Amino acid sequence: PMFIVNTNVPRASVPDGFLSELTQQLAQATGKPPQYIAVHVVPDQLMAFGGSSEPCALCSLHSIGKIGGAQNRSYSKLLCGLLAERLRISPDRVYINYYDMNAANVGWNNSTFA
Amino acid sequence: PMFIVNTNVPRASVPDGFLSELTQQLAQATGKPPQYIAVHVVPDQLMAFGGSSEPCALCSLHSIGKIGGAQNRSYSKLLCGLLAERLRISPDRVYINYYDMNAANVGWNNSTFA
Amino acid sequence: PMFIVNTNVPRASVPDGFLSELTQQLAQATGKPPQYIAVHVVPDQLMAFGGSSEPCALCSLHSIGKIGGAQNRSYSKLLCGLLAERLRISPDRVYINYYDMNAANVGWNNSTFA
Ligand SMILES: O=C(O)/C(O)=C\c1ccc(O)cc1
Ligand SMILES: O=C(O)C(=O)Cc1ccc(O)cc1
Ligand SMILES: O=C(O)C(=O)Cc1ccc(O)cc1
Repeated sequence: PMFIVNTNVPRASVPDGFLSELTQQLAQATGKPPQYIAVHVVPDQLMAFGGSSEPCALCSLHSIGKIGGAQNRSYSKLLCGLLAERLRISPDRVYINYYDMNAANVGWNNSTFA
Repeated sequence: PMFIVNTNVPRASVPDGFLSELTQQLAQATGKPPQYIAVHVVPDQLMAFGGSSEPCALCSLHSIGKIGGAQNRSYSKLLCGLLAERLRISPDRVYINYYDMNAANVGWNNSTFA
Repeated sequence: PMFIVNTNVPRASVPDGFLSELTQQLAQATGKPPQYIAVHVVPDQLMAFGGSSEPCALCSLHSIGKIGGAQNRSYSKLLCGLLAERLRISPDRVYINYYDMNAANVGWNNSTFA
């Protein structure tokens, strides 16, 4: 899976080890080995949420499987939780888009996962 | 809804008030309350369009509903017009990707919109 | 088509001419005239892949048509090869997400392609 966080929080406010923590927690939450987890954190962004430039985040989680109604509620609780604790972003200023990819539409290592 | 603009126009050429103007215009166009609209503008990017690095933009608009053939034409007229007037990007050097998201695939405030 | 490369390789490691080379190679690979191809390269990113911060890339290719099982395998070989040769990223540290877009969901020049 792939997890992307775009935020207007400054780079200095992102803890060291945040990328490793995300990797570990996503591995547990999705049941995927950590070897397959990619995480991308984009701070210092020009963003507004509801008209306001208070801290906010726009996120995406792409996976082959492990996406659905109930799992996505679980992931939202986990990820809003981590962003609130570590980046000090309110969970009502977070959107997370979930994408269930087909394996033929994910390239890796000169081929696809199909 | 969420609206993301990626452009090679420098940060200095992005006018004051632009993120608020986009929030207001998108609220008018989509009917959604401004409180739920998120905007993200990414200047200074390394981009080319048709082989040339003249000003250009790559955009996306995600919404739960209010996406479809006729609506998307209207959004394109609106957004290309704003980009041309405020950032001086020609409309024929803009692509906008539209995504109709299922409510169960959008996380917000520790849950999803399902 | 649109091709986006996010990577933790530094800006100075991106060779001169790379955006044009991507444009040319995607035109040949997809069969689309180069006037339609847009490319966006984002270096210097905070990223991890498999828990490691070694060079990696997260990419996406969006097209109207020309997306599918066998075509995506060919694209992956071409694009992993380019990233390996030009940015010295190992192909097993690259993910490429492929998106087949409907013409009604792509805006351009004040309308859509529908
Ligand atoms: O657009 C909406 O219905 C909404 O209120 C929020 C929203 C947020 C993110 C997204 O990708 C789609 C919709
Ligand atoms: O999670 C997996 O199974 C993967 O094969 C890895 C993967 C899934 C979805 C992506 O967009 C990127 C990588
Ligand atoms: O690929 C084509 O046919 C285009 O006309 C250009 C295009 C296709 C898909 C996109 O998401 C953006 C641009």
